[PDB]
Amino acid sequence: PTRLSLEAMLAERAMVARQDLAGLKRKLAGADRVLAPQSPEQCGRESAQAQARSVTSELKSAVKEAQGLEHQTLDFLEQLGEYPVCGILHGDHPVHPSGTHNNNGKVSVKRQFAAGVNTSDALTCAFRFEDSDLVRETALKTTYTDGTWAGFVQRLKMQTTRKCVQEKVSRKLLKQLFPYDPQKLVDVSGELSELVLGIKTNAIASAGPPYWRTKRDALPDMLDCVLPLLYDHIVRKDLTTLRNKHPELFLAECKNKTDRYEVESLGEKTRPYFSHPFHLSALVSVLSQSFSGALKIMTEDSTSFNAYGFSWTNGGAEDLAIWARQAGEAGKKPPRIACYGDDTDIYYRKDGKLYRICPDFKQMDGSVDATTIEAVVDYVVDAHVKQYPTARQFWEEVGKLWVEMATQSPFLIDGTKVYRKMQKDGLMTGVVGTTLFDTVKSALAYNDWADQLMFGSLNLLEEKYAIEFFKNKHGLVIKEGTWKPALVNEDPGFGELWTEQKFLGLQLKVVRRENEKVYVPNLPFEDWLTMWVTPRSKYRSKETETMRERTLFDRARGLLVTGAVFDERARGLMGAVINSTAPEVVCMRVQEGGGRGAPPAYAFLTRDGVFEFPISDGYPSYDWVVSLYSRDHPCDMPRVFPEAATLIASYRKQVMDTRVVIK
Amino acid sequence: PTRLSLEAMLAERAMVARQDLAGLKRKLAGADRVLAPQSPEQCGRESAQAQARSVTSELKSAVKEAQGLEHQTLDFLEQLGEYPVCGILHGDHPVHPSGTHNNNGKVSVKRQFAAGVNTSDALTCAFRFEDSDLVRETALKTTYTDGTWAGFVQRLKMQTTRKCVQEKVSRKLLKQLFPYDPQKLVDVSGELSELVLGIKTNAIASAGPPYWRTKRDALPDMLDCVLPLLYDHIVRKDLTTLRNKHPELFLAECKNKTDRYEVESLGEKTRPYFSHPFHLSALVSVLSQSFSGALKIMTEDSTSFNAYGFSWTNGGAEDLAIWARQAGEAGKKPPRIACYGDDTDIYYRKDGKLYRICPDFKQMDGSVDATTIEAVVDYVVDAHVKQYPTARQFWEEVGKLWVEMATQSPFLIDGTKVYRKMQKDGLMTGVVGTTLFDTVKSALAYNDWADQLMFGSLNLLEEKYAIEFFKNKHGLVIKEGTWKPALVNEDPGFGELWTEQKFLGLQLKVVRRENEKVYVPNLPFEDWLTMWVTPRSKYRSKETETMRERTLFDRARGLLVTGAVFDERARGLMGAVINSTAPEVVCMRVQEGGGRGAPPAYAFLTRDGVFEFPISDGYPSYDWVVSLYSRDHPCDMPRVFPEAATLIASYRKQVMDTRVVIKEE
Ligand SMILES: Nc1ccn([C@@H]2O[C@H](COP(=O)(O)OP(=O)(O)O)[C@@H](O)[C@H]2O)c(=O)n1
Ligand SMILES: [Mg+2]
Repeated sequence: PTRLSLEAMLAERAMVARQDLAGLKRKLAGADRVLAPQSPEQCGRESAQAQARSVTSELKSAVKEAQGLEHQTLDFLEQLGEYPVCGILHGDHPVHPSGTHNNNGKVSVKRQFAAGVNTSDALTCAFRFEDSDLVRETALKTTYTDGTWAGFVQRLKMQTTRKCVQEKVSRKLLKQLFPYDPQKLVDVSGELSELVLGIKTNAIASAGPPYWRTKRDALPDMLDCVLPLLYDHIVRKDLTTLRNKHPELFLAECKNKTDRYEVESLGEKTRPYFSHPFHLSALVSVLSQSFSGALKIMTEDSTSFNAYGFSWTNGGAEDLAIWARQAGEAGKKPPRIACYGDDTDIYYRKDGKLYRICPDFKQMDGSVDATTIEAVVDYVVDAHVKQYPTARQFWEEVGKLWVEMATQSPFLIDGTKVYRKMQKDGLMTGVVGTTLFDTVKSALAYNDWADQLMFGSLNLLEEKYAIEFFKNKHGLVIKEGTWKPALVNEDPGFGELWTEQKFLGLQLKVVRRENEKVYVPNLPFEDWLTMWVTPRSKYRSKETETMRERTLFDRARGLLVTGAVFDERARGLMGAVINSTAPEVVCMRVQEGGGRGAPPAYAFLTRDGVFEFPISDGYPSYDWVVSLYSRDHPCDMPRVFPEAATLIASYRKQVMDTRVVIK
Repeated sequence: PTRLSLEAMLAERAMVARQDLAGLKRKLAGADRVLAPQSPEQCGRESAQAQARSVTSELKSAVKEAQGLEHQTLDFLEQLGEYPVCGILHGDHPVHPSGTHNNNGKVSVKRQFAAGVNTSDALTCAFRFEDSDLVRETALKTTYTDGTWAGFVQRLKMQTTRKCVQEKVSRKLLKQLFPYDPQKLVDVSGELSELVLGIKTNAIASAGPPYWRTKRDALPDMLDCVLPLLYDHIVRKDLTTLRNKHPELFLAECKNKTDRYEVESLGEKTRPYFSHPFHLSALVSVLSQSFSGALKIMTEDSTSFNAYGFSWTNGGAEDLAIWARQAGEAGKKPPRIACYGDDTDIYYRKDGKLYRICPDFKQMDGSVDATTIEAVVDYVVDAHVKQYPTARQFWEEVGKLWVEMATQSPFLIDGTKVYRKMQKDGLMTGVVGTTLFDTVKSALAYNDWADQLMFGSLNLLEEKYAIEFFKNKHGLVIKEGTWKPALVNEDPGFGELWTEQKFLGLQLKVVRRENEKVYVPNLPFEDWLTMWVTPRSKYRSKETETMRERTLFDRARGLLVTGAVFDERARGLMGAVINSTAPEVVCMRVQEGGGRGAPPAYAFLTRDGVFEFPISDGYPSYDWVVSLYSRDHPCDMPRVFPEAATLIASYRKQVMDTRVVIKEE
């Protein structure tokens, strides 16, 4: 009665069974389970939940108090009046949706500073399986929050009013500092629709004005309607008329960044960023994503100061060490300098011994000068038009929009008043290319620093003079106490640190794989703990209990992979979270990671940023994680339930031989 | 902000959009629509539904009257007492689920003779777009129904108690009449699990006793638990113990077939068929489906009597005519005879003129003798063991089970009494291999018929003598009036028939593509209309209006492809239905046909039975359908809404050139 094969029927059956949680629960009941090493229970279920709730309650009160503080005026910004709501229609609807972001015909926004913090689930697990005092102390220092009005304005003022230093910079110099492979550059002489369709972005991010919807929601309006209109005014050299008639098409929104913040500085520090119109960001992203994909990193070309694109897995961690060891004596041979946005790793030798410095810039975007920004854009544009000269003029026009977006877009903050940064200097954080602008500004300053070493100014190795130098000569503010050269353990033993310092937020450690040294990332337990108990997620009451339980599992898998497996205490905690995850939650069909489970939040595991788990019901063993970082002696990801496939299929193959003798 | 490309974002958006009927309806609002040829509306919505309800009401009352008829006794069967409910456990549960098919510990069933018929939607369309009197009369003749107790027992008695003639048949004769390709036989000397996982069946069919669930539900119980138990007793030559301990494992169920039945004979005719245990049918299916996949058909080998596997598309229809024309003068050269189950196409020449016969066998399964059945099994088993001798003993044992299933399975009918056919003769309809057993029995009889022509008995060309011959010499009953030779139009012009007769339920017709003849299937309007107004589905209250409207759309496509597009009137009716289908229903994401829309009901378009529409939102135009039947590659299926995709995506590409000179230097 041919309709489908039994093989196919069995598969269909199994795919449907992973969606029946009641059935999974039954079928996995006595299943053999592989248990992670885990910390012992420290208190009972109710106590863990009460301790977490007490902490959350205190943080909520701290946020509410800080949110109640008056903020300073916005008088440090230029004020431009009000913008009319865009009236452009795309078929049956306006591109600016009716009855939203509209105050009597004028574009409007409202800043959200909510009282709610992150959820208690992760913190409950922490109290359940770790030291009460340490958990409590750790959890009280940081919280995931909207921040505050006062802190928002304070930080906005700092990065829009700082006195900058114009860099001395040319194509020739940027070529030396940021070599790239021209063959990897996108053919921007291709047709524009196709180029823009190739850029990647966050589907649920704001599309900005005039759309006031997510990017995936606003994507047809942008592509089908606004983009060709923008294109027509570009090529007719008539952007002025478009700007004047439809100012919302060039308007940005200045927003408070919801983030992990130190509780004690909530009233002084909330980070601003800018959200630009989708058509502008997507157009410019054609150049910016093409360039970043073509950039060499330091470990590939030792003349390069670029670490933007560096990642830890597949030898990456060890690549850093090998590259760094080539650092020479200060004043004689080149140091090793790695820039990624506002993060830097500096190596030099004094009397033969390797030293490492990992300084912080204070609010770096405030120090990014207009000359650097224009030179970066010129560098990126010229790289493409050198390789693809027939599209030179179009992309040079795009370059001008890019500079504008990075330095001078008008923006809303709260209500209808439109603002503009008083000076071209200062980078408008969140503009496309933010990372590259930061990276370049950092490298230019540090390249000059290295030049001064060779000039014989060795006192620039010392915090006092280094800080003065970066301030007076580059307008950069290095945080006092963060210029602290440390002796490098150049060939660490098993379990030993490279140094105690962080780069890209992680320490470098050596661990054992058989008799091989494997270089891996690492953190102190307290830092894993802070991340764990402050998930970047607000309390969603639409979230089922199953979803919450599955989130804990995925986040634990994520932290382990990021290197929490290499700290006993974090390993034991993530292990307890995983072991306490129900069989049906482990094995259910999940949506994130394309059915493979939510990828780790940490962004620099792989260069393309996309880490994917092999299976949604695997757990990160030490052996498996180690193999992710080695250049390789790989292995599969171990399943939590080795027999899950057949318990779920209700079928275990028995060999039945048709060739038997019966007689 | 890297997460996914705008291109992938677009695509994801558009897959979402096709599931949002409100949005599809709005976006397709004033879209350009390509219309199929249609018959014009003949009455309003309300008028159509009213007349449809009128007919439906009359059918239900006719069905209820026929179902109230007392049925004759089942004394004609052997009675075997009652069977104990199977207690075999598969892990955490019994393979025979608790509280089902269990009367005080004995296996039980209840026959369903429900009063409801098919739904009225399609009939409403018929009334909306066609002649009132003709639609009413057509729709009253036939109804989709469970049948009756009275008709069911009457047809069961006929099928189980007929005097059969034992065929004279050897492997040599079957090799002649049923050649096959030995290299196309599955390697049955491979591991059994893999063999069984390769057979194909209907996921929602009953798995039979002891499962009492659908085959997809019962599948792990069958595969993981019962099958190896069966295997083990087979190889230990110990089936007797298994049978005696667990008799539900060999029990069948005798069922009434829900089908299209003639109203006036409802009380005398309801087809029985048998539902065997899943482990049994699956095991035997390894041989049976391997063999049917290896068989040659008539048009591949002119010695072959076999049409089992013939299909109409891709030149099939013309292959039949090409094969048929080779028929020679009766008594001097061989006829052309094609058998498919109980369906037969016969050609011979008389004074050089080609003639065609298309007779009907009455209740053929009652005439299939045990000798024929054992010869077919032996033939199929031998075919495999000659090619794969290392598994000879296992499969000969399966062959014994197969014969038992085909002739002697004990079975339930209604309640707990277990029955069995008294004589071995008579085929238990629905057993795996039913079609082949039927095909071989018929072929053996027509082969003998042909020889008698060659021996000089030319009076066997006439119904009176033919009917007598098939009765007396083969135990087969040819329906009076259906043996009527017809002059074949050997090379029909455009729009002309081959003859008016049917084979596999369809006529053969020639139509024009450009200026070439293409051979196609065809029916008169009335036969299409009968099929249209009697869908093979019950009234389910679970079904939404969207689902019902879509079904109409899909069934109209199905009939067009089957050949209704080649009859102007039926074409017009299907087109009217298709054109009156709402844009959102036409364009929505559909689950059937793997997303391309429910395939046609008709089972012999392709040899594998599977036909797949290219797209779910296209319609079957004359040009597209005619290309399915010619050997030329099928042209595109035309979209109902050529701009649906760009309209749904809300995006139409514009070329924007990056190489423009913006400023003269
Ligand atoms: N009705 C439900 C309930 C839970 N879930 C699962 O809940 C999980 C969400 O938790 P997660 O750890 O992966 O990620 P986030 O919720 O932290 O973003 C997904 O894997 C979903 O498959 C679901 O998909 N549908
Ligand atoms: Mg366009």
